[PDB]
Amino acid sequence: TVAVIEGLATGTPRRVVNQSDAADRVAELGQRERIPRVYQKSRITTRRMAVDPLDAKFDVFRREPATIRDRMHLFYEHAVPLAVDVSKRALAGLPYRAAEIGLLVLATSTGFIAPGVDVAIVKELGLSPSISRVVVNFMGCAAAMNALGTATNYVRAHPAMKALVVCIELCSVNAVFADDINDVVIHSLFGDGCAALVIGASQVQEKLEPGKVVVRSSFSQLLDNTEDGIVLGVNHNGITCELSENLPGYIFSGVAPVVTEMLWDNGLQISDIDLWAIHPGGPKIIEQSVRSLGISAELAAQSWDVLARFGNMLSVSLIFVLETMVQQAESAKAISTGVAFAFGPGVTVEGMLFDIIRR
Amino acid sequence: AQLPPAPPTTVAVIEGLATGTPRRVVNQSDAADRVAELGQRERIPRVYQKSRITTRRMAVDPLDAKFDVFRREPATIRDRMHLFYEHAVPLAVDVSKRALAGLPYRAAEIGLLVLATSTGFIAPGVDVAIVKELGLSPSISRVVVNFMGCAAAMNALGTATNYVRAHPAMKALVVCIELCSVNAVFADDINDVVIHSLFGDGCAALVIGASQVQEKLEPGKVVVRSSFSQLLDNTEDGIVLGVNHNGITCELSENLPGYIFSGVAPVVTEMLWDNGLQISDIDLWAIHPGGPKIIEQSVRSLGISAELAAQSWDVLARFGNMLSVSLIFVLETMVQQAESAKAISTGVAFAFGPGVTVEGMLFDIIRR
Ligand SMILES: CCCCCCCCCCCCCC(=O)O
Ligand SMILES: CCCCCCCCCCCCCC(=O)O
Repeated sequence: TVAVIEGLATGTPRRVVNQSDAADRVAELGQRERIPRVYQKSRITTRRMAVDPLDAKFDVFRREPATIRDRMHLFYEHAVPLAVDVSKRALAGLPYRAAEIGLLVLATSTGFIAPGVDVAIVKELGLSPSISRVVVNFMGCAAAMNALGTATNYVRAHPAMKALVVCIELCSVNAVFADDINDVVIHSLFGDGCAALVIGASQVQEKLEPGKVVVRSSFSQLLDNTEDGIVLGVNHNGITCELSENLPGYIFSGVAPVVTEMLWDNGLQISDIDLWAIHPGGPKIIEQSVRSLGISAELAAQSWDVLARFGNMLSVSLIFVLETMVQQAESAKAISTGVAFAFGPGVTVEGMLFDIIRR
Repeated sequence: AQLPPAPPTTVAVIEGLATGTPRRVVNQSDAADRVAELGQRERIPRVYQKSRITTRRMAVDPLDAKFDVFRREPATIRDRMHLFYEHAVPLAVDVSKRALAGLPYRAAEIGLLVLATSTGFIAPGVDVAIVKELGLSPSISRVVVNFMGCAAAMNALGTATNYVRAHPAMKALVVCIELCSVNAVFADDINDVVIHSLFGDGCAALVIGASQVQEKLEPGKVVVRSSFSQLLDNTEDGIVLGVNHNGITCELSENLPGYIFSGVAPVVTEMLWDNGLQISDIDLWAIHPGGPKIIEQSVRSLGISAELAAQSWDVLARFGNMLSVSLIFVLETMVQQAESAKAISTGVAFAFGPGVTVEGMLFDIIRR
């Protein structure tokens, strides 16, 4: 039996924020020379935001302390609509009736409330009240893989059932514009987004149709001594992320050994891979991932594009890249083989081997 | 023939189970008096003698001289999550070890670690520390389940269940850790006073594995026969969880017990029917001991003898409500002492999660 991504959709809040403008706007808020620098190296052109953190209204609110609760409600306010629309689209193409969707996995690291977006999706879409649900929080930029794994196991355990995977990330809702350098960095890289996957099980013999993605092998790797690499926390005025200057190096030395072993277990080499869905969390995250594998820089083309158009949307980013690859073939071969990976908190390398069926 | 692939035919079994809580024992009577000290504080004594709780454990002493200066300050949420991590790690590492202690499973055999909580939230969390502390494989699969409340042990267990049945050679480790004492605030409203009189601290872990139906399992093993979930119509306001500047909180509706009463019977009855059973066939009712009103209505809904809820009352009296952890404390008591002489006791366990979802399972405890 094989696990398949039979449906996929992505969405984003309508508001388009221009980095060139964001830079100017944020700078206005001494050593304001820095801001223009960090926004130039971001390699981001635009990112979507559910909320304009620099809006005259949110400005007063932003400067206030003890506002996480209000911010979590804001998260819910804007997340529900987006996740519903993106989930509806992920299913729009399949015939599956509500009774065939037995699991809903919701992943987020930017909002905490119960009942949450998962409950809203079940009611809004008309899914079974008896559908299984799991909410994956604080697994960061790599959550889509942890989520997909849960759906993969589910579907393999219940071959006649389908799973819905929804990743929602609304960073704009936690904007604070603090003084430190790390805060200035994430505020220049993070964006808003949503994506959903419809997973199913299929016989090996079944001839799948074009566009379908077979999840061949998933993998995880807690990297020794890198715990300070990616930190997530909850502050009185919002959720934060604290990236370590050592992260890109942790990435340079951690990606290659992991990927190489996993491929070898599948009789493949790095030079055999057609697609490299590298998590576009930032110029250096991509930069060092490519350097670790020693592959051509162009192989990360799809990853840079996503970063350029949406910035880092956390767990969502990886699925946008996958969509790009499902939409635009990189060769004329039937079936393209790719590898996807992103990085989680304890600094865990998370990924999968996958096949995109071209014809 | 594009039919669906054949389903795994193995059954998930809880092969290891451990329980644990911080060492500090808080006496409910003393708690009432000490909280009462914080016009007409008559409100405290009532909302305490009606709790049906004798003791509960706490990693932190909320009324301690130190914390009473920190307890009243705003914007302390970040420090409280660090407080959570500091106390959660030692306790979770210890309980996880106790659950694996008797099994011959080598580290490479444990392929999944599910961690559930609704009282923490931190970057590398408790899950990472467990793998490092117990020397689990760096490549183990991990899933963190937050804010699914009092019924999270079921969502977590279901995840381990699918994993194990999909990969029959591996085992899964489930860990529920709840540290309420870390979020103590002592606000004015009844809901807050009520929560602070009911919530306690605790930890529990399960070791899951796949088993072939003809295998003669040994006494104490628990077979997870069937699981179920049910979102109850128009009950969103029943169990509300949120994050405040001074800590995580839970807001319960006056209508909750009414949602429980009319929600339990229909779901439990439908699920048992799927397994050729009725409510009267069941030995053991592991009802989530969230509080007197929750146990109360669950039993009425089922139309069963109050004595069939002894295990649940016992846990509530000795530990208070430890959220996701409580259901597992309940299961351990049923394991340690048979309720009848029949070989193989059949039971149903269930708890309530936000949105108000009935979460539960049908199970078998092998006596001989
Ligand atoms: C789990 C980590 C959450 C990090 C949230 C960071 C929120 C601030 C950055 C995103 C919004 C930027 C808005 C702007 O600067 O124009
Ligand atoms: C996810 C729900 C979190 C609820 C946290 C409630 C914290 C206050 C109650 C627990 C501490 C009680 C301390 C006491 O009064 O003795």
